[PDB]
Amino acid sequence: KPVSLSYRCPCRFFESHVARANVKHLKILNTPNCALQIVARLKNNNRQVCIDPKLKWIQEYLEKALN
Repeated sequence: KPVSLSYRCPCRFFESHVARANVKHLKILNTPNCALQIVARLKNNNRQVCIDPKLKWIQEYLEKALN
């Protein structure tokens, strides 16, 4: 419908600087054309952002959340 932005990955920019502290909630988007893009919602900013999978606090979360 558009051109190359819809079914593809929904995340574009990742806020690795984020930290579980200022993070309000966590969410994920199950896409086929892409992988599991973990989304989120920051507090200090009060907005939704894509968190990095290699984060220090998310590495523990993804560890228990995955397995």
